[PDB]
Amino acid sequence: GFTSKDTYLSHFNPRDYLEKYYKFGSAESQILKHLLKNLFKIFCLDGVKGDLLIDIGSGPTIYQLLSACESFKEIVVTDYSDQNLQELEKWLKAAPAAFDWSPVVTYVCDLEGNRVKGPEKEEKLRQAVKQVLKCDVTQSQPLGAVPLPPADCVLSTLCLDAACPDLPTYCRALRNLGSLLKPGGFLVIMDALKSSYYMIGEQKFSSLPLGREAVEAAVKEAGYTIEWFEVISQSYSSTMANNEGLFSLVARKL
Ligand SMILES: Nc1ncnc2c1ncn2[C@@H]1O[C@H](CSCC[C@H](N)C(=O)O)[C@@H](O)[C@H]1O
Ligand SMILES: COc1ccnc(C)c1C
Repeated sequence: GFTSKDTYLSHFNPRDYLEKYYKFGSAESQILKHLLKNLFKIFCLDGVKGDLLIDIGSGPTIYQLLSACESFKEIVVTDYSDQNLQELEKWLKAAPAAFDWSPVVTYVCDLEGNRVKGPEKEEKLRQAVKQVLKCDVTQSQPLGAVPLPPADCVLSTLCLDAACPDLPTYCRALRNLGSLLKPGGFLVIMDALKSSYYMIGEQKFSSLPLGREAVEAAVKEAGYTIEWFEVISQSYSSTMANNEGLFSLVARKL
């Protein structure tokens, strides 16, 4: 009764996803602002830094990397959908058909103290991303045959509830992400709470409807220790998703 993974290869329209959720002209923009403030706190204020960050289930978005590129020498972006990776690559290569992230980039520049302007921030992110890879969080080796050094941080925004059909798969996906992380490395997860679907126009996608207690229990079961955990009450618009807020957490792998 859950969206098959192959649906993401064919029916997840990357440009329509960006238009619906990330235009930043709403509930969607309020959630985006909150995610950006937390990402800034984690990568710029807290000590989350290193040589390598792997972003899991990036989709076609780059908002979740704008503060991270200040703290990591390399960022690897990954997703199950090759269409999503191609949309990412249009932005990375600064193609005229790429999505316009400038209002979001400006917002992050403002949060960070106006030390830099938009073009410098975007160039820093483009220089940080060297690999754009296929991933499947449900597999013991999420990156398949591709080898990577153990990462200093694994980040995943709005991916795991969409990717995992049940709670045992969710806990296994957290272990599988841990196989990419060095001992003591950081796990940063942000996702919807209690959502059983989300929409991209008329296309429905399933989501696993977890509450905060089940998320925390799955992270401890998967072998991490949690440093902080935040719940926000703001939910998406009713035409988009049936969540009851969102969570953000930072944990370390044992
Ligand atoms: N098994 C799986 N492994 C990895 N990614 C998966 C997956 N199943 C779905 N996904 C990806 O999960 C993403 C959900 S949308 C989230 C996109 C982006 N990180 C954001 O913050 O908006 C999609 O890009 C989809 O392709
Ligand atoms: C589970 O809900 C989601 C999953 C992925 N992306 C978005 C934008 C939503 C609302």
